[PDB]
Amino acid sequence: SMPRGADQENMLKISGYPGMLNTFGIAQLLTPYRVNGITITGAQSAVVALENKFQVYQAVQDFNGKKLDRNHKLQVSSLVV
Amino acid sequence: SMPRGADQENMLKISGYPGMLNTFGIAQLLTPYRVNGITITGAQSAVVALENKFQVYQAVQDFNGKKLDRNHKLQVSSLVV
Ligand SMILES: [Cl-]
Ligand SMILES: [Cl-]
Repeated sequence: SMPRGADQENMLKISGYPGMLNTFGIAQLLTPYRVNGITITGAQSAVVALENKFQVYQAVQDFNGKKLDRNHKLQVSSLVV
Repeated sequence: SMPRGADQENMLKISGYPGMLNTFGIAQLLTPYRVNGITITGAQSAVVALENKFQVYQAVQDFNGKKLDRNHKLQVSSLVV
């Protein structure tokens, strides 16, 4: 799942993807960002460890509000805020 | 990690990617195929569990020989011959 000794500044919160995705599929959703761990927190929500805070900020810009289909829209935010 | 009850007929062998990829990055290589598990077998090799034999066959067609950069090209095959 998640590396035990991670820093919260590298973490991304992501929700709204289709519940069918497993943890590998969540990493696939975020290609090409390096993903170091994923914790599933809900039916359609997870926390994802990226490389550093610059990756987190760019991932937020790239994916937040993105429409996946008619019934799914991504909510993406930095864990540390 | 790799589920214990997985069948080798649903599995592919993948090698030649940059050794700096982790298990999540190997799944990202294979987007959008559903990945159910991954076992690292070497510095630049792994075994990946897909959904069924059709996915294994199409993943081989799609990814075998793919050039990632000047020094890296993928070798992809069915685990069982
Ligand atoms: Cl996907
Ligand atoms: Cl949720």
